[PDB]
Amino acid sequence: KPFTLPILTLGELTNSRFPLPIDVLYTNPNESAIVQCQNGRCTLDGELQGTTQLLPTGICAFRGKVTQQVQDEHRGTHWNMTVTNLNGTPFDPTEDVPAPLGTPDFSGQIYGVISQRNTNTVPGEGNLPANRAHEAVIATYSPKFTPKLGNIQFSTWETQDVSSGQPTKFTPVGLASVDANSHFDQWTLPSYSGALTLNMNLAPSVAPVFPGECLLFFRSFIPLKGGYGNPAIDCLMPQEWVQHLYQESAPSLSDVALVRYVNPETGRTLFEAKLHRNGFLTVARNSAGPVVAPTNGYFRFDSWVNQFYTLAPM
Amino acid sequence: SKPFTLPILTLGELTNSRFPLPIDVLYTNPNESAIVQCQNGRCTLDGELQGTTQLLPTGICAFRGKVTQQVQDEHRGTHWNMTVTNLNGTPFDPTEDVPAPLGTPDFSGQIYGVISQRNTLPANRAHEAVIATYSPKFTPKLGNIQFSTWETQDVSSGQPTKFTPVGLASVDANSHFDQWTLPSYSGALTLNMNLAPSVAPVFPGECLLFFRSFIPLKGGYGNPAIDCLMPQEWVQHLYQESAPSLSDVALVRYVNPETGRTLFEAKLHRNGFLTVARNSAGPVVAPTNGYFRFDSWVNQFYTLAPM
Ligand SMILES: C[C@@H]1O[C@@H](O[C@@H]2[C@@H](O)[C@H](O)O[C@H](CO)[C@H]2O[C@@H]2O[C@H](CO)[C@H](O)[C@H](O)[C@H]2O)[C@@H](O)[C@H](O)[C@@H]1O
Repeated sequence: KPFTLPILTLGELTNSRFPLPIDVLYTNPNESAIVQCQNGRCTLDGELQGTTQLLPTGICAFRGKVTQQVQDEHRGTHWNMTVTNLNGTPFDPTEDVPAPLGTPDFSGQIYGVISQRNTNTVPGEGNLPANRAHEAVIATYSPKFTPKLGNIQFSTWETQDVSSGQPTKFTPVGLASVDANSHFDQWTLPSYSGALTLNMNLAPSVAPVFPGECLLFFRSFIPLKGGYGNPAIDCLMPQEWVQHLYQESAPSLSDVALVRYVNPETGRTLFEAKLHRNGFLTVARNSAGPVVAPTNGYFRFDSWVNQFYTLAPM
Repeated sequence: SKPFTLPILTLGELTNSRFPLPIDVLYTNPNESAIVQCQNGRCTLDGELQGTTQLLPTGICAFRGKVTQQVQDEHRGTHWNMTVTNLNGTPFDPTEDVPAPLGTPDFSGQIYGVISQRNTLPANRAHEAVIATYSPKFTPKLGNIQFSTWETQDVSSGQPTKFTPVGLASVDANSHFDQWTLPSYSGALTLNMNLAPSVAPVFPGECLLFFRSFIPLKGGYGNPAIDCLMPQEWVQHLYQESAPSLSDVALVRYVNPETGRTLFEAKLHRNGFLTVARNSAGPVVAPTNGYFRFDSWVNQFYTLAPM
């Protein structure tokens, strides 16, 4: 079964690490951090890895139930919630995953909305449940962020109107802050089971192996609740590629596919890249920053090569 | 002839094409009195997007643009006029043969979400916001809409602005939630244009089959839902494949892959919607692992096995 990529321009792609459109292709050869994100991880033959799942609505989302209001030193009102799998089934910590699928894979203050629809209905309102929603922040670096143990903590500006024991949804929107005390680092994994435990069942780190090559990312800019900043989230492959590879499950005929970024109008190749078996791209480039390319461009599979193939310089 | 296919995705692997929500259940309502003519999640079986349908899950009920100024309105809150562009940032051209910018909401109600701004390091702000799509100030086809905030002051004019949808503000009577009532995209007293066609069963005993999602509420009593004709992944798949339609009606089977058994069959119509032979309203209670598989091309006279 021939390997294929979908035919989608950057303007038709979304980020696999946060619910955002892809804005630009991006490189940063001098990156000092280990790149080991857990969302948007899929092998070329269709095996999802890390915390990766298929739903665009599931990325950095949580489902569960608030247990109670809790105490925390930080400003705001704090709440504990148990989390389930996104499909509502109980999360089994013995499963070979780092955390419930969809769990955020970076350190920071994730801003979004907590909403609730009560289980109990009220006769005075046509047997319909009561509802509420409020802005919320989940600090993934907090010792109380323990999704692999089945519960996390979120804060609200709202001081009162969050109900205990009721079905609860977190819809991610952006970051609360990227100032020094908000610990935003897109390549630092949360400690899924708490302070000082080792994460397990991780998708592997990724890196170029050929001299002169660097990782190529699909970059999205992420909204901020407040403060100064222009934060971005870089994924290895867009969510549509994860979805495509999963559907196709085409056998990988080598460890590296040669792909070309093409301008369909001219038919000309804008640059070429290596698409590695574990599900990431490298290019021959010696600079950091956006890849300035025609809007109509997209990657096309060329052939299976090997790790010694020399890419044409971007 | 390139064979027609559907993706292999359980309900738990599908998302709504009319609001950014997971699909919760399959659903029927044979006694529905409204004309079904939604504009998002519209795609022919040979891959032609229609109405306001676009490919991004992040674009559904989203807006991009710039606030012009604070304005006044009868509705509760503080109100803001915003010009809207295409979701890709290019200027929206009202002369294009679309009902409204792609992604524009296709139903009447108070849509709740978050407005965020990043100034042209830049300063930022975000606030809860509501867009009343039934309002005379909801004029996306004219290039501008109005949103309200609880926040009274800190919304900046002339700055890049994003609306991220989250749910509904209310489904009280005065919030005019009706998922089958289209907004007037050019405002009061104007006719919508370039619409995807209405859909309906034509065969006796048949009813539409929907992919249903429950939509969050900011407050109040209710259990509102949004029904789409096909999930967003089907729109994305059909667009990619562009397989020729060999008749007006495809026969599809909802299969349990474990047992291999067919749970029921349905008609998948050329314009991009499903019908089944069912005489009841409510969820289709089916195993979690089930999904639709293309069987064969049939015609309008094919008699579906009763569900
Ligand atoms: C059902 C209720 O909805 C929300 O409170 C609403 C609020 O959104 C609206 O603006 O004002 C009404 C009051 O007229 C609020 O509804 C009352 O909330 C009470 C509790 O605060 C109580 O439930 C009354 O029966 C409601 O009429 C939510 O904020 C609230 O938690 C609750 O789900």
